[PDB]
Amino acid sequence: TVIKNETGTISISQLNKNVWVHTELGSFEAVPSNGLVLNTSKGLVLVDSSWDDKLTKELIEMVEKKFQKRVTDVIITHAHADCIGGIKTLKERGIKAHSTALTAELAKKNGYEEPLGDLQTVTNLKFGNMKVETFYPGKGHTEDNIVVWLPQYNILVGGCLVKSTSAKDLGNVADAYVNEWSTSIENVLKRYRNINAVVPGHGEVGDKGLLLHTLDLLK
Ligand SMILES: [Zn+2]
Repeated sequence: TVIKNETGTISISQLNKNVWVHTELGSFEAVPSNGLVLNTSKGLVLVDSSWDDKLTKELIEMVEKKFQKRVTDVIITHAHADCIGGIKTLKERGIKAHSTALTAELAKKNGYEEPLGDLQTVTNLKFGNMKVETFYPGKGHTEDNIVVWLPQYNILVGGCLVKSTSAKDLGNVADAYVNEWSTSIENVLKRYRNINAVVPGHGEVGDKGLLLHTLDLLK
């Protein structure tokens, strides 16, 4: 079950009952970016926003209209435009933008409005009956990158720390820590022993093979 806007730049496909993956395309050459949309008994929760405030505002309206609920919280995985691009849209709509303190300060060094900076290395959030765990595995794609784990589904949102199956390029490594990236993916693997689905920053949902694939690219 996939829902798109009239343009094709935004789509939301269901992963399962209350877990959907939202994907937006940003021009530059159109690049897709993934994130999660969690349907809970107490509102919609998202993992990452979109490239900018226009797309982010449109993504929000799309999901709010569909589920007839308001987006209450959003988890920013790192301080790049594809995740925190619509930070200005979240704050004026009373949406809580959760992030580690580091992501918060890097958001300001990069010119984005500041997120909450509330997430610790390990933080467990529960929205209604939806359990979420955010984890900072260390430096990799960026200095502040975190992953999100849904224990009830064993679904991992590796985000930009994980590359999709056909990606042969690590992407932007100007702000990355290539050498540590590998140790950080290892911490994710050591922490979650029974991974089912793995959602990469860009690309189709895969499994733990995507983390092994990314470690291969890092070699
Ligand atoms: Zn990035």
